Amino acid sequence: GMQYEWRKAELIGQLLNLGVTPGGVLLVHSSFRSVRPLEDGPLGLIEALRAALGPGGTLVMPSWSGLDDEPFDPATSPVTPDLGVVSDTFWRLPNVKRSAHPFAFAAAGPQAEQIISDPLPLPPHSPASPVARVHELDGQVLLLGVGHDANTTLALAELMAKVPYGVPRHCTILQDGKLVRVDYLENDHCCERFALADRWLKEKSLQKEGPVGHAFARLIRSRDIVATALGQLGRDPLIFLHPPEAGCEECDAARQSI
Ligand SMILES: CN[C@@H]1[C@@H](O[C@H]2O[C@H](CO)[C@@H](N)[C@H](O)[C@H]2O)O[C@H]2C[C@@H](N)[C@@H](O[C@H]3[C@H](O)[C@@H](O)[C@H](N)C[C@@H]3N)O[C@@H]2[C@@H]1O
Ligand SMILES: [Zn+2]
Repeated sequence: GMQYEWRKAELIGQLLNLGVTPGGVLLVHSSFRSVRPLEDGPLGLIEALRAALGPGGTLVMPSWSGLDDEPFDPATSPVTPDLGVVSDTFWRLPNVKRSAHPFAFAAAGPQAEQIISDPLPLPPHSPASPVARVHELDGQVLLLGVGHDANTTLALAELMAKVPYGVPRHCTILQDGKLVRVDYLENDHCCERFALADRWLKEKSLQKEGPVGHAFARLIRSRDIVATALGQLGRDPLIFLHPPEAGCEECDAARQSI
């Protein structure tokens, strides 16, 4: 309609009033469809995110390609479309370091290469993943117009709880001039039941909520996400799986994989 185009200074306040603190590590997942309109477009969001964190802060965003038969290059490989414009734009700006593997992240800040310097992580969200370095650095996770279905650290908690299901997934890189398929076993599914973490985090007062632009925003500490999901996965490791009653083809495949 005739909606308010948020300026940079107000976005900073919105970020500060949400819990974003300067000097920290902030991993954000965004759906710009819910943020818009902004006065400066998707760049205006990125500019505010780094303006609130300050120079001593480090902004981290997903930056993987999502393609399994195409090799990855941090200089050209576009972000998968499901990650949004903000993700696809952030890694192209000056001084934004990027991982050199298909499941790459993008980071900018004094701790950037502390986060993205690992080689190909198998599984994609293992320890020694960018998402695990955010955990190790006590970073924050900012859900930006997206639910916990996009919360990547939730998958890190799965492997940290030694979850039984492992489904065969693959990617490809360039080894000495030629392709090669790299087969691994990932712990993915529909990820719909990741929304269960909303009640888990909220009941423990671990999740900050509020507006960032027009989007609904969820801010949770990375270590608080892992810890919360650990205790819940320690109660039932299959709690993120759809029951066979629901007839979810994705989860039923993970279930059959012990
Ligand atoms: C094509 N690569 C992948 C595909 O694997 C494929 O495997 C077979 C061959 O390889 C194909 N025949 C089959 O069509 C397809 O299933 O499975 C899906 C599973 C879905 N949860 C999501 O994963 C998530 C990732 O697992 C997660 O690491 C990341 N955060 C983002 C994605 N949402 O996107 C991937 C991606 O689309
Ligand atoms: Zn499912």
